[PDB]
Amino acid sequence: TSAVQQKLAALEKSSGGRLGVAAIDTADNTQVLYRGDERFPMCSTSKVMAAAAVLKQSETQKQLLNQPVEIKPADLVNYNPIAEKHVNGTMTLAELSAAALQYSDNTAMNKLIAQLGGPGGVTAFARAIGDETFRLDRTEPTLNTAIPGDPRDTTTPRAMAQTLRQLTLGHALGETQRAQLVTWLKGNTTGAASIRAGLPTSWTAGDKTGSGDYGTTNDIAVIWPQGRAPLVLVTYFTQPQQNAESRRDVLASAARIIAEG
Ligand SMILES: [K+]
Ligand SMILES: [K+]
Ligand SMILES: [K+]
Repeated sequence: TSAVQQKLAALEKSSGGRLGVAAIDTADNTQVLYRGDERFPMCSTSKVMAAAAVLKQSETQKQLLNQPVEIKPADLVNYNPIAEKHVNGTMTLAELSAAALQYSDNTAMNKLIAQLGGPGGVTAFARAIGDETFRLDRTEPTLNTAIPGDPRDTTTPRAMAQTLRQLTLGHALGETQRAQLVTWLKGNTTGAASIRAGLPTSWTAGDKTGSGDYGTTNDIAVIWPQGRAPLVLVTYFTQPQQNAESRRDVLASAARIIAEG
């Protein structure tokens, strides 16, 4: 066990839950893993794969992001901070991608899934970029059940870290699309208490959070330190009690341990 792994194991022990971490240092492609091959519920971190899949489509469909999409009453689910502002109006796929990514809007996610022809369309994009691990099975809000041992709507930290790297730094997308995704992640509003809270303040980051039942608390990020090659960090966390509170502090502390090690 490495010194970082010992600190992560100690953090996990202190927490009562199950922690998964994958970090990639793009300098020497060094990676640090903790439970890196275990499945975790993705919850809203799956919105990155759905938005990226739509971005991939827009590479050949040049007008796709400006395409208006109707928001109807029946579309509303459990958490719709942006979509509920536009009921009986429209939102563009760009606006829906932004809402999904920067506000974790679940109605917006469902519109991306529908654009892609169902959850199978999101999973197919994962496979098309070499991710054999990601699986999206359900729409919002049922994808957040986060039931212990259920493989539905899960991935591993190792897989999501590699995917996130390919999407935001490594040309799985076109350049206009990659920059748009980087811009979206940087502008996230839901991440201040998660990975970002554990990083040196001179570092810049983009991220996508997730949360669900079993106190599931997740964050995935791409990170730019100054005069150092960028990093990719995934932190997944879930707990034994179905009704457990969120533990964003665990993700912040994991990021601190990675940043230092
Ligand atoms: K978010
Ligand atoms: K959400
Ligand atoms: K909460």
